[PDB]
Amino acid sequence: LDLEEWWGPPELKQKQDTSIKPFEITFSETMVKELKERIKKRRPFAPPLEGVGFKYGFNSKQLDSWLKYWAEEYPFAERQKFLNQYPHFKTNIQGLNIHFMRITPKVPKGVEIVPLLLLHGWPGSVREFYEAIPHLTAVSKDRNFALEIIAPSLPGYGFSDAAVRPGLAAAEVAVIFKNLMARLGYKQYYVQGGDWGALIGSAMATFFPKEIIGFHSNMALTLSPAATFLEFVGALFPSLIVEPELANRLYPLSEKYSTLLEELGYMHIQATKPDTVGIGLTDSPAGLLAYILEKFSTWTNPDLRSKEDGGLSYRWTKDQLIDNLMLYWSTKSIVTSMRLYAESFSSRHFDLKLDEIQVQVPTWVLQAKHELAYQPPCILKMKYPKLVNASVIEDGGHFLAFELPEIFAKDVLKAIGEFRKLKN
Amino acid sequence: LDLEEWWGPPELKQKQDTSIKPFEITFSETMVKELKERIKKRRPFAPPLEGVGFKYGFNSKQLDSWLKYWAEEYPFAERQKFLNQYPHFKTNIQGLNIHFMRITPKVPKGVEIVPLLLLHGWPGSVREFYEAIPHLTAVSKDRNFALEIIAPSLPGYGFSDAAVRPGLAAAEVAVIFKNLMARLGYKQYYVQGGDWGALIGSAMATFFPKEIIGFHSNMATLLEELGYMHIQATKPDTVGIGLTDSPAGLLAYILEKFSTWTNPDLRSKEDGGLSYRWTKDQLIDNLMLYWSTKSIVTSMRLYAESFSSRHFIQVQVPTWVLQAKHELAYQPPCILKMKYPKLVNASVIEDGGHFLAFELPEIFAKDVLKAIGEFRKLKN
Repeated sequence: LDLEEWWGPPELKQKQDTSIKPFEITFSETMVKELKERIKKRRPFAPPLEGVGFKYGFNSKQLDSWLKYWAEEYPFAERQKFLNQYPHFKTNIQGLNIHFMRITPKVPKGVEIVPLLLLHGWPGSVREFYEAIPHLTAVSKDRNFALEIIAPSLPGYGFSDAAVRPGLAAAEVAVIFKNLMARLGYKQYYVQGGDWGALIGSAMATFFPKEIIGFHSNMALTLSPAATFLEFVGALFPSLIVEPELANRLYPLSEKYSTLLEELGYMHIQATKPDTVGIGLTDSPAGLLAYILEKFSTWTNPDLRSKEDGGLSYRWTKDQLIDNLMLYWSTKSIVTSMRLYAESFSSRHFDLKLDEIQVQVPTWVLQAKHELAYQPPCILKMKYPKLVNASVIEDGGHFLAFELPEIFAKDVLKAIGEFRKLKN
Repeated sequence: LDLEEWWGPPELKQKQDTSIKPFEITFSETMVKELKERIKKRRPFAPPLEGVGFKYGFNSKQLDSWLKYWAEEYPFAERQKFLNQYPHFKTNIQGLNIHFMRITPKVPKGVEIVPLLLLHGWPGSVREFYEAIPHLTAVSKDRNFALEIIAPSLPGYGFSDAAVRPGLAAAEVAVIFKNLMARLGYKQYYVQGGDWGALIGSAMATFFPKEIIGFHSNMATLLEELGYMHIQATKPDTVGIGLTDSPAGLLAYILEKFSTWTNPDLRSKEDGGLSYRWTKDQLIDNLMLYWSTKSIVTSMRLYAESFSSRHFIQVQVPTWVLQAKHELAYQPPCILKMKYPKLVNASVIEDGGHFLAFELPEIFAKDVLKAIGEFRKLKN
């Protein structure tokens, strides 16, 4: 466990600027101009197969309306203002300039301010959290406390620097973020994560139980031999590990793995050849858009694969979705963002056996209807012996905070309430 | 086993044109100019990780030189002429205008002209075969036969039309090429293929044993090399869009394969090493039959169709197998007799990788001629 490992250019080790610098997101006019003309001068795309929807991936017929909107209608100036409504900063951790949002509520006497580290995954970003933030940071009067939020871009994502050498997997990111909270002055704090953030947050709780006082997860999953074996034992007689009302989230197993085979293509290629697949996505707005938006389709509700349009209007406006795309396009981070897959699937990282070391920190789990996978509390208790509760929603998918901001924030606050309650 | 199954736009079924028309490959000046501008207006790509070579996929330091060569040094008009040095044709088979090359030797009396169907895979094309052709079609005083070659573009590849509806997997392409050979007037022929060519030929010999009189196949760290297959088999339309729009993307995606499948150890090299076997012109030629035809998506769809529930037996035809040492799935000679009961020989070349005919044209042609020679001696 190396806490001082250097990920930036090696010559800057003795020239580390350790200050917390204020930062403005900007959509520069040359960038915007170049983007517009790259969309305008696009190529004709192979027509899709008729009546297939999204079952072969992004429907090319839908590209005209999205690209036209992006070039002509998307309000670049207004959106820059939208993104800057919160405070941004940068500070160098281990050679990397890490970006984070920080939202601090104003509080009446008798209300405690409590730090929460909020972690995004792929292909999301800090944009994911904007609509959830007013709820997360609100003062209530049913509550003793209010949340101060720190929300960093993962290294190689959004506005954070990427590693210059191999080795930066999820476990190493756990370290960078622990160092970040130390930089900012925090000794104890809560962590919330989904997708990668669930993985990285889980590792932080594993490594630093003294610092993490509670972990909330909306992507709770164990892929260990013991977990999978227990998964198969429950196929024999289900009422042993899972409730029948929840049984259809897991069973039959043949459904789970068939849909998993169909959907893990991106993950397979990103874990092996991220620099290859990422090159076209770096250069083409149409490519980036198709690749990322397909996820916002399927991972929200699998049944949307049937529809001709996505349906990418099911939950979000065009602007909300292009906001997130803009954090990939304007920073050129698609390749660096994909490398986390390659690093995390390493032999080295898997030999760390994260799925077999228990988290001894109080834990809360949120389980939306249409998450890509599900595990009952019985198997979860193996990785999280101090599991306080598993909150089950009958709605929502993978991008929970982005999709159901109110429901998300309500549940996170409820968790922290219960965490503070038990500490007594 | 539907022999009439229609794959193109159904309105053509009644008005079906069955003629064989000469076809010329062209790089239109507007396509060339758009490609040049698209290359010159280039985005700065994320730098590669320190000292890793091609281990994370295509190394982005190499992008400048490739793309600059393509834009400034690759002689488009001259390469178009090279590509038209052999006769090309188009004919409608089952609703699809299928492209093929046809090379006929000039033969004296006493020499039989024997037809060979030569099938390329992905991400190759009929370009793979070009320098093997002079040796394959050579008229020998020592031989009682000379080969005539038919080399088609797989449907949705190169200059052959894509299917307009789900279902066109390899087995269906076996049907189309059976009908192609009949349209050309051949009642019996030999088949050669690697990659998709091997699976299609295999299927051909399995379904129509009476017309395939000989089958030469050249496709008889692993998990690290399967990501392309997984995504193309499931979401070909997603991954394909970037590649249709971006010359850098297409070049990166295709050339990575010419690197690894030629020799897996070249993944360590900073450059590929994409200089190991071919000139830049040779590889860009193959790229052009993807770029200029906008066929990357349609070519990937073949994967999605073959890995379906509906798609997923022995060859009773004389069989020959040629094995490269640098191929991905090396398999012992004993398990080959399981798949091919009528296996005549299995040649093993210590040198060479996946793209055999393209990598080693002479050694390729020689092995094919020998196989066909032995085939003709069995019957008696």
